Amino acid sequence: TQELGANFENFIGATEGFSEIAYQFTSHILTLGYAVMLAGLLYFILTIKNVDKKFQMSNILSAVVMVSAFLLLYAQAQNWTSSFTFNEEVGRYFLDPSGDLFNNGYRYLNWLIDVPMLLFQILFVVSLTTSKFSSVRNQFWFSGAMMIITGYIGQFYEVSNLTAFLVWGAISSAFFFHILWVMKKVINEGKEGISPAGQKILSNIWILFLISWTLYPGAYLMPYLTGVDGFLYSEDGVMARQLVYTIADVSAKVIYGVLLGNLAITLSNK
Ligand SMILES: *C/C=C(C)/C=C/C=C(C)/C=C/C1=C(C)CCCC1(C)C
Ligand code: NA
Repeated sequence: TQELGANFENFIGATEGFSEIAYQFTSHILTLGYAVMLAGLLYFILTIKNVDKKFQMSNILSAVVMVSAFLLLYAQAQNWTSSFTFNEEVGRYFLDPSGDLFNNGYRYLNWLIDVPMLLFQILFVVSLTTSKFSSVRNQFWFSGAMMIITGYIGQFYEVSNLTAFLVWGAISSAFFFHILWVMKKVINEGKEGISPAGQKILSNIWILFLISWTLYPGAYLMPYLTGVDGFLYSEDGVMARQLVYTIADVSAKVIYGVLLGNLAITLSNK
């Protein structure tokens, strides 16, 4: 009974350990993660004036998302490098008992904060038609919260009880699907009576949103996408997971933000 190695990162780090390659790669990707968020922060601050007053709440929410993301992805970065330490004897990086162990808490918290704000911010750029601001807002915020919370629970049982890991994953996925359903409704109403240039950008937003957000359940499941014998159940699934999460974060926060800025600007022409 391995006791030291909560989550799969730890488990691997206690038993098999991490190649130089895996350790350093994961380090660097996480660093890139928070690097980009800091660049994002400056971008959204610096360009706030490029959109009409009435859209600026979207730029604001982007900046604030960037602040949270910088701070917590930085935390996550340092958490990674501190949780694992080199052993000359075996020539790999192993879970360090004198460190704090790898904690998903940082990222998941980032999600809890950022998800409501990301979902909200589009509603300051598009107009609804038949739907009510408050209804969409409440739907987003609730489902957003539930999705992240259920997932956070699930994540605990990842080593100890896969069956629960997945059932919580599934529950979370149900909330995810509702968010997709609502966001699609929003984008369609947002398209009504704007210029075709604006409808084009909204189309791209939908696709970015759909893809980027779907990366998350991917990275969650990543280590088990090959069986318990198979190839991803390894420091490789760890590498993959942290790569996909990072890609997702950048796309769903920074790029999403950029596109909305671009949408606002076209609405700022007709
Ligand atoms: C900026 C961060 C964002 C937009 C995070 C989004 C996170 C999710 C959409 C997570 C979704 C999950 C599932 C749908 C199933 C597995 C558990 C989660 C939380 C990873
Ligand atoms: Na170390």
